[PDB]
Amino acid sequence: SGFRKMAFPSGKVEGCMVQVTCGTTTLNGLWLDDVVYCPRHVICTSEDMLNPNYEDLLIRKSNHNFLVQAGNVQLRVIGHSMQNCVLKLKVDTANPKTPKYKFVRIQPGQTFSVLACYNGSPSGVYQCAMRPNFTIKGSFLNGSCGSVGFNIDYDCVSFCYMHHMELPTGVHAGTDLEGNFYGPFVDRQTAQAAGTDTTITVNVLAWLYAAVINGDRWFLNRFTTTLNDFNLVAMKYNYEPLTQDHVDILGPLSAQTGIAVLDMCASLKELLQNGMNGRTILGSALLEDEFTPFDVVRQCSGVTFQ
Amino acid sequence: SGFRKMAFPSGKVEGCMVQVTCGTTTLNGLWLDDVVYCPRHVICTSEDMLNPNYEDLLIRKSNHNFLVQAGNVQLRVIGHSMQNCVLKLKVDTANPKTPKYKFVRIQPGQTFSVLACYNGSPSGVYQCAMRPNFTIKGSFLNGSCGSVGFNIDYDCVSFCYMHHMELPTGVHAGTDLEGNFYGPFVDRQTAQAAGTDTTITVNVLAWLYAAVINGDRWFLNRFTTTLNDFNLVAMKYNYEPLTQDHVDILGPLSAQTGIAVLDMCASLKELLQNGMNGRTILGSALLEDEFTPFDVVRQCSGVTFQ
Ligand SMILES: *[C@H](O)[C@H](C[C@@H]1CCNC1=O)NC(=O)[C@H](CC(C)(C)C)NC(=O)[C@@H](NC(=O)OCc1ccccc1)[C@@H](C)OC(C)(C)C
Ligand SMILES: *[C@H](O)[C@H](C[C@@H]1CCNC1=O)NC(=O)[C@H](CC(C)(C)C)NC(=O)[C@@H](NC(=O)OCc1ccccc1)[C@@H](C)OC(C)(C)C
Repeated sequence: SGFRKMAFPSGKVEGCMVQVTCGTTTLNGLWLDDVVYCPRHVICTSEDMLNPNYEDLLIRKSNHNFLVQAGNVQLRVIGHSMQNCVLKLKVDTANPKTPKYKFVRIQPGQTFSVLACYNGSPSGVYQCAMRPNFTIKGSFLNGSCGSVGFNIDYDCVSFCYMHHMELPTGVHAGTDLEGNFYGPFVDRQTAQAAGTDTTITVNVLAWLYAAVINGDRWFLNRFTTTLNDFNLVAMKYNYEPLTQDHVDILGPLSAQTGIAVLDMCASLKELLQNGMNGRTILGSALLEDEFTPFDVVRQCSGVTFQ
Repeated sequence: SGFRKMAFPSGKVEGCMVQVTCGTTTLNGLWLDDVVYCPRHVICTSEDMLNPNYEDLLIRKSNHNFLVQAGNVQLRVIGHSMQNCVLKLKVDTANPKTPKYKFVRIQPGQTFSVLACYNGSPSGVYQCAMRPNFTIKGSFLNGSCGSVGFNIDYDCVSFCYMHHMELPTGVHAGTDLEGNFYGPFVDRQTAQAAGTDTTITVNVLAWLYAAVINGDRWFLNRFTTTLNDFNLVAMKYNYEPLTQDHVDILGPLSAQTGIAVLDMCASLKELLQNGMNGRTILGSALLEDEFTPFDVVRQCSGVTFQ
């Protein structure tokens, strides 16, 4: 038993992580087969970052402007081509460590793991989520750009994120691997604000089942509510409305525990209307929304990967 | 900026993780050079687990009783020898992926990362700490035994933990890599209880500096206390006494911020005597003790590894 914020093993992504240097700019890039994906503001300067027209800047460049480096060994670039906000550098060697992989575009609510890098050398791995406001509460310093988020389903790596920029409230933003930003942010230095966040309700309920599975049960009650009446108190507390499709995915968990989904909504209801009054759930003094219903199953029934 | 519970990249440990099967018992084992380290109750049965005399059980065994398996390929055992609570299986091949490594025995307070495995296939990676009561608040299911905790200092892996058993309050216990249990627990199924936990004070203060570095500052104050007078309120709240050696390691952080260590003790003091009254620090409604003063430096000044 026990329940920790857990991350996918990062071995397979470490094998693709390289250093990309251009001008006076060094960031990280992802090397799959014979292609190296990095963010395109690697071609910018400090003065460029104010309102670049990346199509112009890029057309001046030649191949030899791109110092790519895997470990110490220098990759030879032989092509480039900008797709949305990522650059695609065709080099002269395919990555021997290329794993099974795909590119995906996640929805808000879905979670993933992040391997933070600087100069191509991994530094850490955390697990976080795609906020309702298309931001992520991450941990990034200068040079952290080009690091990726990802899920692993047995042998296959689903890349879903690349890092580009920090917003002034300390939150972060970036794109899928096809270059398209999540949310309405642009890779340039002009003011822009995240937009009010909400609480991912379906993930809170998934987490509350994880609390039940692990012996925590003080928050339960006899009460039951109908979803119409839950969603009017959840709004008030600025939670995502709950769809019948949420209740569907929560069924399995509802039956490993014999607690009706509609009863667990009645407990959360009381938790919001009274708070938590000195106690913790799963060692957290807060309701926790960064665990998906399929996250809970993972950790509580022990799925592995290879 | 930003601040997440972060884990070392697990690539190098994944490369050593193998399956060890004996009798009707399957657990995970660690293969470095030509030696495979697993926990010894892999030789037990269900009835044995009540009061085994591992020296007897082991002397009946032959080499061919140990089904070792790295991926699908069957390692050939050619020797064994029990050192404290770990078995050491000499096989006929050295691990091509053996990294630079060492074995260490951590103190309470120090943290490490955990790569949870089942049947040899990694499942997740989390970061946690060696509680003051020689337990760890981990997340483990059946078959999780033989998984390790570890730190990485540039290129070198310091193994400090192997998994053996869960305690009935949901907490966990295990050994260093030389077989010796942390704390007073034994690998057998007879009753034993963790002992009251405390709060690792030096790590709370390290974390509070991380809060300062990242813009959170509502808990600060003009006040200052002398350490004699701090330690009498910290006791009350069942915190570790603070040594002058703590203040020493906290200096660097004290000066990236111009906050005297002795002033930060005066803020924590008020936080315990009043609680936190609706607000969060670093997105946690709690004071967080699983970040070391050298953890904070890592993440807030971006050290990498290879
Ligand atoms: C690339 O590795 C780098 C990583 C960031 C450094 C620290 N954390 C990071 O996420 N990204 C950038 O430096 C990026 C550069 C581009 C804008 C993508 C070209 N810049 C930022 O992240 C800035 N954010 C920003 O300027 O957004 C627009 C804006 C401007 C003014 C007011 C509000 C919003 C960061 C560095 O600026 C702060 C938001 C931290 C002030
Ligand atoms: C090996 O992989 C396995 C992993 C555990 C299964 C789930 N989580 C784990 O940590 N470890 C064991 O099964 C271990 C077997 C030995 C005792 C090491 C031989 N057993 C336990 O962890 C039990 N704990 C236990 O029996 O401790 C002594 C005890 C006995 C009675 C009352 C209190 C303490 C677990 C399985 O038993 C519970 C504590 C969960 C009831």
